[PDB]
Amino acid sequence: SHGLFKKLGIPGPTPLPFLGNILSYHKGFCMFDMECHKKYGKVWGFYDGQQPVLAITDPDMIKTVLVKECYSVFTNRRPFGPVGFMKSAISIAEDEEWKRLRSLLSPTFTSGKLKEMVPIIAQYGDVLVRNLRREAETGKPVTLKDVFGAYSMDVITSTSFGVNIDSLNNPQDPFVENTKKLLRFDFLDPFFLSITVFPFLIPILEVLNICVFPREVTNFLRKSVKRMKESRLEDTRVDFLQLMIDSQNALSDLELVAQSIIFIFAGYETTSSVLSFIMYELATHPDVQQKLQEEIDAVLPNKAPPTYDTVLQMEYLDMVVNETLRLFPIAMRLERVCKKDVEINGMFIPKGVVVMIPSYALHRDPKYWTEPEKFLPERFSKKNKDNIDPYIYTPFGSGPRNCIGMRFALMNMKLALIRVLQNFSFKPCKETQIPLKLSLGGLLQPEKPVVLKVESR
Ligand SMILES: CC(C)c1nc(CN(C)C(=O)N[C@@H](C(=O)N[C@@H](CC[C@H](Cc2ccccc2)NC(=O)OCc2cccnc2)Cc2ccccc2)C(C)C)cs1
Ligand code: HEM
Repeated sequence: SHGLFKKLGIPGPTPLPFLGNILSYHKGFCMFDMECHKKYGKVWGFYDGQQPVLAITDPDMIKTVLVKECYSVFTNRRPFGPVGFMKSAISIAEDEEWKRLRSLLSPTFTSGKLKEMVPIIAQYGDVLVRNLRREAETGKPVTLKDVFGAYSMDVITSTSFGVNIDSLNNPQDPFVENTKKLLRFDFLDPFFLSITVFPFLIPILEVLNICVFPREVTNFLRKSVKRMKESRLEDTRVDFLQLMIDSQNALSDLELVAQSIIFIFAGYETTSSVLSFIMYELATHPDVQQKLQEEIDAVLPNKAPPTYDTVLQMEYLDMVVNETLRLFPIAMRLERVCKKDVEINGMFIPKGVVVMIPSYALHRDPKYWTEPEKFLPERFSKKNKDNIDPYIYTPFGSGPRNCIGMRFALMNMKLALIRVLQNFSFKPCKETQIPLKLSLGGLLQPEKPVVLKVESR
């Protein structure tokens, strides 16, 4: 079992029994990957408990697994712990289950729908500005994540469901309260450490109704969507929620609820985390913040409201987003379960091996980015933009299994950026941690919440 990579002549760190190389994650897995690539070259192997994982860095080899051989050999991700009814969520579904969900849902995020989401989010822009404006009157430091989370919460419920929930006016509110508790994939937590290591356990927890998602959070989330469904049943916009009732003429009751959670989570978690990273970056590189404010002000003269089209006009904003995602790619790795023995670009890979693309590492590889640790948007300009491999920069993954809400995360993040910047400026203070330190566990977050001060323009 543990001799796989030795017998295939692939480098790697030497693994202990039972544990695999799991202990090397103590320094966080993004750093572990760094060390590895650096130590072992272009390809290397390790063991997550008894699980072989092959890291891969060749840009072609990557396009092969992500784009060409996806449907036939690398279709799935790693199965991960007790999930229960959430076993049908799109991000977790496999093979045949997945293809349908992927096409049943993909039509949620087309131009027409995206354009149609603008004016609803336009309402939640103001409430954000107006909210932050009060902190600019109180004049004491701000938890970006808090207030961006609220914004995030507001926009996902209202678009994917058509049901306003007024989160921003609620410093206290059950929706966010529960959605943040939904999954902390933390190794300090013996639980995740132990399932991840000893997976022979997972089927047992599945019979005992235990789940990685607290029974609590999921109870409140099932009931909410249970209800949001029957709200619509009362009235007489084809959206996420709609599209799925329309399928109820093959997507079942619980199936319908499970997509919502994924969406809700994605919508809430990702969006707010990234926006906090960017505002940190802007406020620690003031030149860029002014540059961005000028661009915005030039495209949206005298605080004029952002629209679908103006947003895509904003080239620097895009450079700013892209560079922050380079530095902080919130999925730190991409992964695909190899389901049949196969040979990709001069390499055999046996059935069952998890193939793994260390995004965080590839993003910081001093072999593809001059001064890779530094925040430099100009690397994303038209001028320098073509010199950038689409299989090295993978913040939304790639191929058929790539991020389904990319275009919606982006439009939405920018919408919020614009509206903030065209009213406020942001500055470091005494509790603002410099430079930033990622936390060690599953999620890519800062170990201390993002706090900045806000001046009113
Ligand atoms: C110790 C070793 C095995 C580990 N490696 C990792 C890193 N890793 C593979 C992860 O991505 N972590 C976890 C994870 O969040 N990914 C899985 C888990 C499904 C999880 C569903 C979920 C999550 C939280 C709460 C409720 C439901 N993912 C999910 O739906 O993601 C929403 C999302 C996130 C980012 C961008 N777009 C969408 C799927 C996924 C991963 C990356 C991007 C998109 C989907 C699981 C593997 C447990 C964690 S533990
Ligand atoms: C900036 C915010 C976001 C980042 C950085 C991001 C990143 C990703 C990445 C890298 C993947 C994996 C691609 C792959 O595995 O090849 C992913 C998967 C996915 N994302 Fe996004 N995402 C973001 C926002 C969203 C939003 C807003 C939604 C939905 C509303 C979303 C829904 C999904 C789903 C459902 C999957 C699994 C796709 C599948 O297996 O078919 N994520 N996310």
